[PDB]
Amino acid sequence: MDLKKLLPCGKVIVFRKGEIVKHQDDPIEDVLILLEGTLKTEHVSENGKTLEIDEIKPVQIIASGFIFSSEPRFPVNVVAGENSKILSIPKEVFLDLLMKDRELLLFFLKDVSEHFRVVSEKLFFLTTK
Amino acid sequence: MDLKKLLPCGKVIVFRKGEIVKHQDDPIEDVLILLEGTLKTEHVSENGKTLEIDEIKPVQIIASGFIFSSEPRFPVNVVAGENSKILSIPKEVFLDLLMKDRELLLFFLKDVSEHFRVVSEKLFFLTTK
Repeated sequence: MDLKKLLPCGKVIVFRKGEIVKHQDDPIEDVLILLEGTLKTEHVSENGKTLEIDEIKPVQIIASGFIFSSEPRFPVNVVAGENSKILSIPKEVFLDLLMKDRELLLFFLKDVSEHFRVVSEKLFFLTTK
Repeated sequence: MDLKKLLPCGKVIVFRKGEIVKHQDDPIEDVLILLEGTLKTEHVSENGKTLEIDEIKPVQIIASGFIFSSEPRFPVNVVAGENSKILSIPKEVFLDLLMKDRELLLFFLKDVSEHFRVVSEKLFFLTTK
């Protein structure tokens, strides 16, 4: 699956190094795909204290497992680690694309399931001594 | 969404109280939906020692977030808590249904995302002191 084929479906947004793409708790309205550059994900704690969680390299959907929840929200700050560009597709349009392209649907469901499996296994290892 | 509308799409399988529906590590081949009864999910530890995790009441997809991973596998034993009946739909057919019915697609993506959000938030609370 080459996600750059979806370029016609959305707008392009660019960020300078150190700019915030989304804040923790911001609503997820569009599906965001990192086209080029590097992002950092960082969790904000009760005291303002930030902890970096991961990096995102291209080409990937951001916070894929959170897009379609009830009251969908970014769980972390998303910050540009370097000059970056993102594709932003409206949720309703992204659904239409899923319905028309099996390879995309499969890719997306695979992305969400792999992220789920990873968090689930980690959670079991930390709670079953 | 009324999942019983998918009855024509699959076979029905019944289990007596105490029977095992799937073992931990069994491949996920069909999408399983609990129609009636009650299931128990139990994690099996290195020593044979079992711990119950949850109950499943009807009508729900079983292990929804695991269906579409690479090398998909049931993460827990699934056991009948009482006489139960399940609908079993072939994965390829379930994909076809998703592509043709928006309300189903949305329901499914919502189910997987809500389960993800819950495990993610639990994992953060246990690792960010």
